[PDB]
Amino acid sequence: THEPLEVLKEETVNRHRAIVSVMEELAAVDWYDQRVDASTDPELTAILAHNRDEEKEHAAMTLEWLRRNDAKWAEHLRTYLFTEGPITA
Amino acid sequence: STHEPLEVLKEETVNRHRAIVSVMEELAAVDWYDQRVDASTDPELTAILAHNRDEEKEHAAMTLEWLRRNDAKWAEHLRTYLFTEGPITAA
Amino acid sequence: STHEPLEVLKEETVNRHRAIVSVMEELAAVDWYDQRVDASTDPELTAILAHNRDEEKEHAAMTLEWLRRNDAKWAEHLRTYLFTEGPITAA
Amino acid sequence: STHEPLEVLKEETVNRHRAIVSVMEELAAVDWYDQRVDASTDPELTAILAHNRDEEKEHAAMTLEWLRRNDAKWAEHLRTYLFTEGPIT
Amino acid sequence: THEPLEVLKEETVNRHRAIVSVMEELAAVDWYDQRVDASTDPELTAILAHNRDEEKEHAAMTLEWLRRNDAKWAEHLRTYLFTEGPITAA
Amino acid sequence: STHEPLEVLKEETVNRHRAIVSVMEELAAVDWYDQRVDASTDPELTAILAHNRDEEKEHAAMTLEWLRRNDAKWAEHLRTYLFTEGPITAA
Amino acid sequence: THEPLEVLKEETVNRHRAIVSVMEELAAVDWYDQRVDASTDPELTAILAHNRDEEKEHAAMTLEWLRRNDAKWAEHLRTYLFTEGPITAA
Amino acid sequence: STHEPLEVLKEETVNRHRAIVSVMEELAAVDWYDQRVDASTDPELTAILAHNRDEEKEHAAMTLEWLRRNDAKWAEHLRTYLFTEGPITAA
Amino acid sequence: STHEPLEVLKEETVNRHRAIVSVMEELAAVDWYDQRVDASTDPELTAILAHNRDEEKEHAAMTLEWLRRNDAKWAEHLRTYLFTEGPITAA
Amino acid sequence: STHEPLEVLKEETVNRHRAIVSVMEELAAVDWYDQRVDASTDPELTAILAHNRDEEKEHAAMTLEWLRRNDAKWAEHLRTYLFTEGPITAA
Ligand SMILES: [Ca+2]
Ligand SMILES: [Ca+2]
Ligand SMILES: [Ca+2]
Ligand SMILES: [Ca+2]
Ligand SMILES: [Ca+2]
Ligand SMILES: [Ca+2]
Ligand SMILES: [Ca+2]
Ligand SMILES: [Ca+2]
Ligand SMILES: [Fe+3]
Ligand SMILES: [Fe+3]
Ligand SMILES: [Fe+3]
Ligand SMILES: [Fe+3]
Ligand SMILES: [Fe+3]
Ligand SMILES: [Fe+3]
Ligand SMILES: [Fe+3]
Ligand SMILES: [Fe+3]
Ligand SMILES: [Fe+3]
Ligand SMILES: [Fe+3]
Repeated sequence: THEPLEVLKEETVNRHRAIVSVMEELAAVDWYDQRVDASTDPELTAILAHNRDEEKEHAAMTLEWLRRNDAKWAEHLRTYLFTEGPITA
Repeated sequence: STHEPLEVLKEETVNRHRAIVSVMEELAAVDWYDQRVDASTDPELTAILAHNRDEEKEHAAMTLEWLRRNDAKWAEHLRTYLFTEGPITAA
Repeated sequence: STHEPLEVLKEETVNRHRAIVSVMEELAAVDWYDQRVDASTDPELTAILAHNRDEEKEHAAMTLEWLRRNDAKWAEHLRTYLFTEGPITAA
Repeated sequence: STHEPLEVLKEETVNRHRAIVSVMEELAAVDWYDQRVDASTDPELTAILAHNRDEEKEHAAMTLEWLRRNDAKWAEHLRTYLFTEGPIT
Repeated sequence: THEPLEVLKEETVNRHRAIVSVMEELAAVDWYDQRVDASTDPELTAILAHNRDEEKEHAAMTLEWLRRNDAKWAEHLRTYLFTEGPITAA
Repeated sequence: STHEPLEVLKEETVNRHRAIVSVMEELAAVDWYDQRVDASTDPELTAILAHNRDEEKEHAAMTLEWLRRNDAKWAEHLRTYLFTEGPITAA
Repeated sequence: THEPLEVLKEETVNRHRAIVSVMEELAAVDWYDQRVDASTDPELTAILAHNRDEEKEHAAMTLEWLRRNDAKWAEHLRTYLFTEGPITAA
Repeated sequence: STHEPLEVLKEETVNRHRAIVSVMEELAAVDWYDQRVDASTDPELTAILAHNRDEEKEHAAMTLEWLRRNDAKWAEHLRTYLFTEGPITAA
Repeated sequence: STHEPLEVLKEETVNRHRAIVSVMEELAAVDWYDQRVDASTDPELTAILAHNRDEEKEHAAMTLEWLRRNDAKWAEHLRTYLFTEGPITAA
Repeated sequence: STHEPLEVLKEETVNRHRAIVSVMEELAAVDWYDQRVDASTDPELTAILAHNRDEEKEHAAMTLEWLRRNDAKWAEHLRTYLFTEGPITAA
C-alpha cells in the first residue's frame, strides 16, 4: 500500500487486495498468451493455454466481488459490459 | 514491452496485450487514488482524487468490454460471474 | 511512498506529494496511451485508448491547478510560461 | 524508453513522449527536494535544496507549455482549470 | 531472456518459458495465501483461497512438463518428492 | 518481504512464504545458468555454470518436498501430475 | 536510507540527502542530453538544453556543500578538479 | 543483460560478465538463505535452507576462482588479501 | 542502457553518458558505505567499509574532472561554486 | 534493506549481510566499468574507467577476506577452490 494502514479504511484495504489480485491475473493472462504464441513444444503450449484461460476465471470472480462492494464499479461495469455498438458511447 | 519477440506474436495477441496492460494501469490508478482519498487531509484535493478515481473505473470498464468482445474465454468467464447473486465461488 | 519518514514531514508537504505523484501517473498514462494509439491495429480499441488518453490530461490539469493554488512557486512559474506566445525560453 | 517500437510511432508522438517524461522527472525532483527540505537539519543544505526545487518547477512549466502548444487536448484541458477561481471539480 | 535468442537452443528457450511460468504461479500462491490470512471479508477470502489452490495445480502441471523434458529435473524430483525421513539425507 | 503485515499472518503462512520464495530463486537461477551455459564461449566457465545449474534443481526439489509435506493442496496437486504418463492437462 | 535511522548520525543522513540529490541531477543531465540529440522539434530542444545546463548548476551547488562538510570529499576534489594532464597521474 | 551493445564488447569481457553476475546471484542467495535460517520457525525447513545456503557459497567460490584465472587484477588483488593475517586494510 | 537509440546519439554524448552514470554509481557507493560504517558493529568490517568509501570519492572526483574538461557547462558551473566561501546560493 | 525483520536476525547475520551486499556492489561496478572500457571511444575516459575498475576488485577482495575470516563455510569453500590449478569442477 501507498499510504499507512492506520489511515486507510477497512473497505479500502479489502478492495486493494481485490484490485491487485485482478492486476496479477491480467498480467498472467497476457504473459501466458504471449508464451502460447512463441512456444515450440505443443505439450507445453497446451499447459500454458489451459492455465491462461483459468486466470481469466480468477479475474472474473474477483471483478464480481469488486462490483458488489463498490457502487461506482457497479455503475460503470453495468454501463459497458455485455453491450453492442461503439463502446465510447 | 512484450515478453516474446513481436515477430512470433500474432497481431491479435499484441492488441489484446495493449488492452490488458491498459486495464492493469487503470486498476492501479483506482487503488492508488482510493488510498490517497482516505489519507488526504485537504478537502479540495480529496474531491479531485475521488473524481479521478471513479473515472479510472470507467476507463477500465470500457477497455474490459473491448477485451470481452475480442476474446472468447474472457466473454465466457465474465458471463458466468458478473451481475450474479449468491456465493461467487458457487456460480 | 515518501522518501523521508512521515514523522518529519509537514502535513502540507505530504498532501503536495499526493498531488505531484498523481500528476506523474497521469502523465505516464497519457504517454502510454498515445503510443498504443499509434501502434494499435484495431480501430475500436484505438478509439477507446484515445478517449482514455485525453481524459488523463483532464485529470492532470485539475491536479495541476490544485498545485498552483497551494504552492507559490508553482503559481509564479506556471503564470510566466503557460498560454504565452513566442519562444518559451524567452518568457 | 518507448513502449511501442519506434517504427510504428509518428515523429510527433515521440517528441511528446520526450516532453512528457521530462515533466515527470521534474515533478519527481520537486517532490524529492521538498521532502528533503522538511527533513534536513542543516540550514545551508536546506537553502540549496529549496533553490533547486523551485527551479525544477520552472523546468516543468516550460515543458508543459510546449505540450500545450503541440497537443490540442492538453490546451483544452489546461485552459479549463488553470488560473481559475472556484471549486476545481 | 538474459542471452540473445540467436545463441539459445529452442529447447532451452522452451524450458525458460516453463520455468518462469512456475515462478509466477509460485508468487501467486504466496500472494494469495497472505491475502487469505489478512482479508476481513468472507466472500473475498473464499475467492482468494479458491484461486490460491488452483495456482498450485498450474504449477504442478508445468513442473511435470519440466520433469519430462529435463533429465536432471527428473533425477532430483525422483530423489526427493514423496519421501519420508529427513529431506536433507535422501 | 511479505505482502501483508506479519501481525496477521499465521506462522505456517510465513514459513511457506520462506520456502516458496526460495524455490522461485532456485528456479530463476536454473534458467539464468542454462542460458549462460548455451551462450558461453569458454568451456571451463560452462562446466561451472552447468554444475551449479543442476545443483539448483536439487535445492528446488528439496524445498518443494517440504512444501508437499506441509500443505495438503500441494500434496494433492503434486500427487496428481508428477510422475505421470499421457496428456498433462488431463491427469 | 539502507540502515535504520536510529543508528545513523545526523551528519551522515544530511550527507545522504545531498549525495542522492547530486545523483538525481546527474541522471537528469544525462537524460536531457540524450533527448537533445534525438529531438526533432527545435522549440523542444531549446527547452531541454536550457533545463540540462541548469541541472549542472544544481549538482555543482550541492557538491560544494559536500566539499565543505566532508574532509575526504574536500581532499579528493582538490586533487583532481581544475587540473591539467593525465587525470590518473594527479 | 549487458549495459553496452554486444558488438563493441570483446568475447572475454562478456564471459567475465557471465561469471560476475553469477557470483552476485550466488552472494544474494547466501544472504537471503542466511536471514531465513535465523527467522524460520520450522526446524525441517531451516535444515534445508542452511544446506542450500552453504552450497551457494561453494558455487560462488568456484566461479570466483574462474575469474581469478581469467583476469590479472583479480589474481593480484585476491592474492594480496585472501588468507592473510593482520588488519585487512594494511595488507 | 541509453534512453534514445544509439544511431541518433553523437559519440561525445554517449561518452558523457558513460562518465555520468559512473559518477552516479560512485556517489551511491559512498552513501551506501557511509551508512554501513555508522551501523556496523564489527570494527574490522567498519575499517574496510570506510576505506572503500573514501576511495569511491576519489573515483568520483576523477570522473567529474573528465566531465569538466569535456563539457562547457560543467566547467562553468563547477568553477562558480567549488572551493568558494560564503552562502553557496550567492556565488 | 534486510529480507527479514531486524528483530529476529542475529548481529553476526546482519554484519555478514553488510559485507555480502558490499561485495555484490563491487562486482557490479567491476562489470559495468569493464564494459564501458571496451565501448569507450575516448582514451582519457577509458584510462579512468580502467583505473577505477581495478580498484573495485581490490575493494571486493578486502571485503571477501572479511567474510572468509567471519564465516566458517566461506572459509572452507574458498580454501578448496581459490588459488588452485587443476580443473575447478574437480575440487
Ligand atoms: Ca507459434
Ligand atoms: Ca514435448
Ligand atoms: Ca506552507
Ligand atoms: Ca524541518
Ligand atoms: Ca539560477
Ligand atoms: Ca547463520
Ligand atoms: Ca588502493
Ligand atoms: Ca598451487
Ligand atoms: Fe490465477
Ligand atoms: Fe485512466
Ligand atoms: Fe487518470
Ligand atoms: Fe530540472
Ligand atoms: Fe495461475
Ligand atoms: Fe541454490
Ligand atoms: Fe535539478
Ligand atoms: Fe547457487
Ligand atoms: Fe568506485
Ligand atoms: Fe568500490
